[PDB]
Amino acid sequence: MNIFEMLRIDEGLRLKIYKDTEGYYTIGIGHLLTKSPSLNAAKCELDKAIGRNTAGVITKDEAEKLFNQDVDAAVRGILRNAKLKPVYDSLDAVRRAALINMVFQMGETGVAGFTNSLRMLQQKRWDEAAVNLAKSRWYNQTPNRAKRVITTFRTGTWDAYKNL
Ligand SMILES: *SCC1=CC(C)(C)N(O)C1(C)C
Repeated sequence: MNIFEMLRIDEGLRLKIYKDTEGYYTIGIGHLLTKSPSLNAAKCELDKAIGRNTAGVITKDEAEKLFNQDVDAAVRGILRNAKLKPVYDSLDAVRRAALINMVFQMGETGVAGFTNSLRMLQQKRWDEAAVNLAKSRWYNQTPNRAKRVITTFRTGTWDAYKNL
């Protein structure tokens, strides 16, 4: 397994616009289109992002293209972030995937704010890290997703995903 497969599990795949748990227009594999409440504005963001008049519908290949752009942006966001980079360097492969997952879902700045969790992760205090990670709006907004990611940070294995 790898970051792409991991995220594909967590985000799913939608070919039409839907709203995320924040009520924001999204499409494909967790691609946020805009925070605007206007569906029309969201449809235009989609056309802009895809490069054609989509009438609000994309193909699987288009979804995957947005996905590749998004994972790339998440990884670059971590590598250029003073708080995230050092931690990412210290992590093993599987745990690095969990970090990329968090950034993909809530952004570089939002994850960089998990100050205590990041400290515990850099110190390989996995049990403590897991507990600190749950002290967050994230743990409550998307519980099952946050649990899979947290459990991954604790075990350093793909077990939370392979079961599925
Ligand atoms: S849907 C029309 C539209 C609006 C804006 C975001 C300015 N565009 O890029 C297009 C041409 C998609």
